[PDB]
Amino acid sequence: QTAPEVLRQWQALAEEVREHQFRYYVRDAPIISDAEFDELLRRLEALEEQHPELRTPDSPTQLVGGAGFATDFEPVDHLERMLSLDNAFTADELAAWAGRIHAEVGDAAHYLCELAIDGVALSLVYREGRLTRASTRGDGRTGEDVTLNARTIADVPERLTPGDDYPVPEVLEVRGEVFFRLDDFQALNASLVEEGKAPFANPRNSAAGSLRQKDPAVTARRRLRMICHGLGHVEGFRPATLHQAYLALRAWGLPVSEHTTLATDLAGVRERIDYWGEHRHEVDHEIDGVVVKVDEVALQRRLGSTSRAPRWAIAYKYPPE
Ligand SMILES: NC(=O)c1ccc[n+]([C@@H]2O[C@H](COP(=O)(O)O)[C@@H](O)[C@H]2O)c1
Repeated sequence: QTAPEVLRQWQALAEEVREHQFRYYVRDAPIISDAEFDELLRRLEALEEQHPELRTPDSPTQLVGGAGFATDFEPVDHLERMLSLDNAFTADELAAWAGRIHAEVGDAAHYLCELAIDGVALSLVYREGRLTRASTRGDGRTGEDVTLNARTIADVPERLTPGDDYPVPEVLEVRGEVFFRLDDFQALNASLVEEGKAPFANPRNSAAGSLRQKDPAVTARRRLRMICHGLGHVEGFRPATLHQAYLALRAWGLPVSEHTTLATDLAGVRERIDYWGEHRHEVDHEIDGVVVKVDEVALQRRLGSTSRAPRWAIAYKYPPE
């Protein structure tokens, strides 16, 4: 029937051609010359001539030549429970979250502080260094499939950057947040009203809408941003602490925020919360809060996580004006 090498060659070539189709048509940004693409396409068709078994309706060469890229928001499973975080709006609410941690975890706590972005939660699963799937939060177990749209974001790399320091992991799930910069938010709104479309009330809604598009070409045009702030199921990584895990993401080419600091005790946490209270509007995107998490992975595990929220993290949300 088909030889092992026959199938290997075909899948390899189909995948390469399929991907270039995505960049040229969907993202409108090809990474190879058109002439080269023509070479690849011919070879694919040649192979399909050679072997008619492989010719299928889903093949790049036959029945999806023009365009077969759509997003149907199919439910997809998250590798790890991705739960929403508990919120803390007062210093007093802080306090319980502060002491309780010290009761269970003890004195070797070391809380990580990160700015809280107000956009849409996005989960990426980056198997063998390739982006296999992007999905929304949903109910925490399963979410909608917006992989195609996630591939168009400038900030989201398709492939991980290999290096000796941080070897590319096997199966890697990295959570993050998609958002718009204030300037771009206004810009997109202007473009929208220019073409008769209704503008968005805020950047959160604007980003959510721009991501949730049935046709990913639409999302490719908008300047969505991304910042990775969490790790889901990871294989072959074993990052000791959360902050150390961030170096890994950095080495792999993933977007990370530059306003993350480590606070040894509650007092350090309070400073950051206070500081970002006066300076949070200086940032180019919407920051509604400060996120505090126990940095040590091993310690985190002990504290565990409740039915719908982690016990090792809490988000301080600044009061609305
Ligand atoms: N630069 C790329 O990655 C890439 C990918 C797919 C198609 N293409 C070009 O798209 C064009 C579509 O028009 P034709 O149907 O006349 O080929 C082709 O000429 C092909 O070279 C370019």
